[PDB]
Amino acid sequence: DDFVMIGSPSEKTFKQRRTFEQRVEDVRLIREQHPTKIPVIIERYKGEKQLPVLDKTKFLVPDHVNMSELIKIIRRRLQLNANQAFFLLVNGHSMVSVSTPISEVYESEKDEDGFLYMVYASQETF
Repeated sequence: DDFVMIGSPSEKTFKQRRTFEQRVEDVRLIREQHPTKIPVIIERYKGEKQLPVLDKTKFLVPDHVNMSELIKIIRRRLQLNANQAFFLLVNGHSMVSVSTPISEVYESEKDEDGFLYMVYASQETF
């Protein structure tokens, strides 16, 4: 007689929402108009327990920007505590020791579909 835990429907991902073709078609299209901006997908880990949702999912990041400038920008967008724990993984990698600009990461690390995919969470292991 205290608190009941409503189960998420499912916490539905971007690919879950968009089709593989719509995606290659957003990617191509958007990088037609924005050839300096990297098309990126940023999501909250499915088990995430501390950090809120980001308000959007898709982002363009100017290709000169380095990864570590990206983290700062996410903590700001999320309005985070300076003392709150926040990691950002890409193909299983914490991006916090990372020097290169997004463009360098984007060609090497991008999905089949075109987007660069990254996940954030208050931990680095799962």
